[PDB]
Amino acid sequence: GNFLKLPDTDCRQTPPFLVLLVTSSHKQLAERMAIRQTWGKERMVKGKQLKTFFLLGTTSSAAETKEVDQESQRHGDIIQKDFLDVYYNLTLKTMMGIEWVHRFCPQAAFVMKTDSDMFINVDYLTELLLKKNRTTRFFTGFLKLNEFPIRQPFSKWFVSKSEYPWDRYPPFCSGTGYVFSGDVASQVYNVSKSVPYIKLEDVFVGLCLERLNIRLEELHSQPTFFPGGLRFSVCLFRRIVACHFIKPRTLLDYWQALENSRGEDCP
Ligand SMILES: CC(=O)N[C@@H]1[C@@H](O[C@@H]2O[C@H](CO)[C@@H](O)[C@H](O)[C@H]2NC(C)=O)[C@@H](O)[C@@H](CO)O[C@H]1O
Ligand SMILES: *[C@@H]1O[C@H](CO)[C@@H](O[C@@H]2O[C@H](CO)[C@@H](O)[C@H](O)[C@H]2NC(C)=O)[C@H](O)[C@H]1NC(C)=O
Ligand SMILES: O=c1ccn([C@@H]2O[C@H](COP(=O)(O)OP(=O)(O)O)[C@@H](O)[C@H]2O)c(=O)[nH]1
Ligand SMILES: *[C@@H]1O[C@H](CO[C@H]2O[C@@H](C)[C@@H](O)[C@@H](O)[C@@H]2O)[C@@H](O)[C@H](O)[C@H]1NC(C)=O
Ligand SMILES: [Mn+2]
Repeated sequence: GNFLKLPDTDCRQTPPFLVLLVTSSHKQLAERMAIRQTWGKERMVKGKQLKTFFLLGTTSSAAETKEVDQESQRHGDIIQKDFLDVYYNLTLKTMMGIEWVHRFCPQAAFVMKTDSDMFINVDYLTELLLKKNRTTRFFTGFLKLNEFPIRQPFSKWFVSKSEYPWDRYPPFCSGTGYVFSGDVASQVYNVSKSVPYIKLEDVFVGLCLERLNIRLEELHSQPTFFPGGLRFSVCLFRRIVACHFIKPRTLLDYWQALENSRGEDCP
């Protein structure tokens, strides 16, 4: 599969319950370290195995190349393929992660693709997953159902009519963080080359899911995914799965708050 870097794991021996695939550019070492020290820390969560890997492509920069080589050597948690790691190549990065699950970890019960500027509550996510009784053809997150392509030319998410010629996007979930049953990875990988490419990764996955007839589902009766970010509170963060707009310093502070208050009660 032309993988330059592969994590040392055997999902056949110990099938992980939840695999986290984290998107980050080469320069965001601070983000990756904050994640490795917080929600990315591997552990058993109610007796279920959590694994964490970082998706990276390549860069022309020789300095960044060497630092990332040393990072893979020291941590062994990087999935890499030879593609120019840039904002408009995020679809390739996501498809790399899905490919990895298909080729090396089809046994994962659940997989979460996430960004780096995020807070993830794996404890609460694990709890809501064990209650969903949804183990196949499952896909959830912040549902985006009647989205219109952004035609504002200088917008970060701008797509021309050539890049995406229709008025509305298919159903999809925010790329900030989304979760799917491990089987979905093999199906998406299979249909990927037959689906119209788009540079927005979360839309593309939505295209694949629609071609597969996989319907999006809300994970819980209450919102748990917050692409818009949130006012922080220990009690709120104990009852959510994901929150965006969180920088590394802020992530460490929030993790410390949750540890400092662990064993207090909440309304
Ligand atoms: C922060 C936010 O919610 N932004 C809204 C935006 O969401 C983006 O839509 C893109 C497709 O147009 C998608 O590829 C991005 O991943 C997604 N961003 C996030 C953070 O989820 C759209 O909903 C537009 C529609 O007007 O509104 C934005 O403000
Ligand atoms: C996404 O990554 C691919 C693969 O690295 C890029 O394609 C290469 O781009 C370089 C530009 O210097 C060319 O020399 C190669 O011939 C290209 N090869 C392939 C495999 O197509 C592509 O440009 C990247 N996309 C973006 C948006 O930059
Ligand atoms: O070359 C790049 C640029 C960005 N990202 C990651 O992709 C996600 C989207 O980037 P950003 O946070 O800027 O996007 P937005 O939230 O605006 O969609 C983040 O996790 C970035 O770390 C990446 O892996 N490679
Ligand atoms: C998830 O299942 C829980 C376990 O019990 C049920 O098992 C199913 C097979 C069901 O048909 C009954 O046999 C049992 O009640 C159940 O307690 C939860 O309510 C289920 N949750 C959801 C999301 O429906
Ligand atoms: Mn972000």
